[PDB]
Amino acid sequence: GHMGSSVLEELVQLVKDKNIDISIKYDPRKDSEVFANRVITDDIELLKKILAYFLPEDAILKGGHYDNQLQNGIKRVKEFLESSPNTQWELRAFMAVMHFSLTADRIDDDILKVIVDSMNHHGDARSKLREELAELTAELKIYSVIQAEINKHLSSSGTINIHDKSINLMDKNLYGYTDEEIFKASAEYKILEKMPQTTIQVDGSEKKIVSIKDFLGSENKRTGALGNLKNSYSYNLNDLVSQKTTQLSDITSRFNSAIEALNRFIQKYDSVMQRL
Repeated sequence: GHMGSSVLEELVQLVKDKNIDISIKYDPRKDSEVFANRVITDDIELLKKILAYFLPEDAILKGGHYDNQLQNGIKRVKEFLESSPNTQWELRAFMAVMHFSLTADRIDDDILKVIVDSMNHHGDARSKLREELAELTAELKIYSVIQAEINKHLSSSGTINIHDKSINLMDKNLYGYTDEEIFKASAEYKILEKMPQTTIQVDGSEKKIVSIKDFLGSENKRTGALGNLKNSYSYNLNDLVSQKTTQLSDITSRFNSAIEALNRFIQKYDSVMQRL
């Protein structure tokens, strides 16, 4: 990796350039009494102690010949800081950036940014991750229903209709529900209620469904739209669905792992504050 000089001086200059300060603020989920914000970028000795949790004194004060992990880690911490200029950061957010960039515990930019923004806006990042994971998990569940129906026709060399003779993705029974009100409270329903509907006639009455085509072609989901969709497919798309399902499954798996890693980080942060 490259040569560097003092990480302390580098960060001090950056937060000055970008008009950032970093403060410990009261957290109602952790602290017993409310206290005034403690600005740690106003106390260089305290800032050095915080950096020393992650870095050796050598890097903090003098720089040196950094390994690739460290050079890349510092670059990433700087980019996270620069992404939220003119802000009073919470220390927990800055420490999360450090922890999830410099250590063996790694979270990718997409998820780490969600965490950091939550912390900086005085939220509970655990709650934010849970909410995101629930939506992704429900979208994946819907895709698994679609995949199962496709695979049935592929196995039988048959023809799946994804339009007016589609399975109805709004049928609670596809997701294990036996009560409509309970289904309407589900993460699945929250996705499905945003989807286009197709009108079909049953026994001379109109019935609304969410067709496979309605769902797949919709922009209002994490995986985005599939285009050029036909009303039926014969096996005497399935690749695109498999790709989207794999992408979605990856994101869901990473959110899941991020919840475990954030739990551990919060324990570490609490431990470090005790030493401060």
